[PDB]
Amino acid sequence: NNPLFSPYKMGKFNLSHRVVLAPMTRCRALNNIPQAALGEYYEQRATAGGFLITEGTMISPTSAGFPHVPGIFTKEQVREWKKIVDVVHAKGAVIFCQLWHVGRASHEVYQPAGAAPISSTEKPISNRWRILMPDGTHGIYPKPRAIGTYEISQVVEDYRRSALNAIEAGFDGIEIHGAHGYLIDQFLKDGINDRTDEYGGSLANRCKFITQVVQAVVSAIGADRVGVRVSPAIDHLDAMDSNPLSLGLAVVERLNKIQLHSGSKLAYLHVTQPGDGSEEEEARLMRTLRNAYQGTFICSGGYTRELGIEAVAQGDADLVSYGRLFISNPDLVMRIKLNAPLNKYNRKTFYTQDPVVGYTDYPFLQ
Ligand SMILES: Cc1cc2nc3c(=O)[nH]c(=O)nc-3n(C[C@H](O)[C@H](O)[C@H](O)COP(=O)(O)O)c2cc1C
Repeated sequence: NNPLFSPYKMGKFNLSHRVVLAPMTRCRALNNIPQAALGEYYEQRATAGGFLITEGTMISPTSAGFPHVPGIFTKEQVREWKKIVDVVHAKGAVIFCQLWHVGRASHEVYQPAGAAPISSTEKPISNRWRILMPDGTHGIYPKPRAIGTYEISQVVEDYRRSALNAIEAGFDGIEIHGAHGYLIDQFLKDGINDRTDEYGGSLANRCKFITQVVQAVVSAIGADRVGVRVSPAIDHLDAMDSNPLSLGLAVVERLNKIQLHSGSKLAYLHVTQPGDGSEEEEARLMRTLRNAYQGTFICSGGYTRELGIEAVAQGDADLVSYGRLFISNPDLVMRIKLNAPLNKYNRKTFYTQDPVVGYTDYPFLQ
């Protein structure tokens, strides 16, 4: 009866249901190397024909702003990801790697040689926000270095090489992290991008970086293995746009044009929202971006079982991603299918390093 359990064709991938694991940073990938613990964690959540998105994954030595997040820029990282991808595929699941650059949302402790983080801008995140340090304290975001356009093209190549590494590890595809005030969003949002060259100012200029990143990974691995995540109206790390709907529609137009020029559709567009009870206004934004995009749409942010069912039933979205409920409900798909009670999550262990505690020790349904 439940449309969340109707099958869906995501490009080449035949999904058996519409419940998606949203990407979440958990900081168990010690020294940026995927660990056996990650394999247990993703395997617990994998289902036959279900779609998983990994935690954000570094594309370069300078792309991190969290401790013990995995990378996919070295061959050592590729070898260890392969072991995780294999156990997920042994469950019949489809898995994409999220490619993540934090831009100015970093700190000397996270950068090679303690160098400054990079951004569209030379302005620091304001002291309204604090960065989680490796010792569990909260530190001050430093002044970033505004990069020139050659360096922009080098970052684009980091995305491209990371996408090829993800394919080498056996991932089904990659997702571009263009959300939450990180590097791509620092170019998109006119509340951050103060550039006066061809990457700042107009909507077209502000959309150049995400267009070039998506085009590069499309050319390398094929559009149907590329998803794109954005958040036009999440206020995180001083990310704000004067006209969020207009910015979101401008991004969607770029994606439609990339598809037209390459003769193929992307895997999906993934839009995430605050989702913390603004409900009607947020729902209208989500539906407006979905209606403008020629392809598969994943909605994200505060969805419940009931709101996910409604989203698919009403044609508002094709797939529904869940984040926090998947932390504490490894069998979330099954609980949603059965309408079984959901278990709470322990916020304290979202970002700790233990390979079991708060990570793989949340039980299945009895
Ligand atoms: C601990 C935690 C880590 C997260 N890490 C990421 C991440 O690496 N990349 C990303 O795009 N979103 C990340 N998110 C955001 C989630 O993917 C999701 O969009 C958000 O939690 C809202 O969905 P929900 O209400 O279902 O939890 C994270 C969220 C949490 C709580």
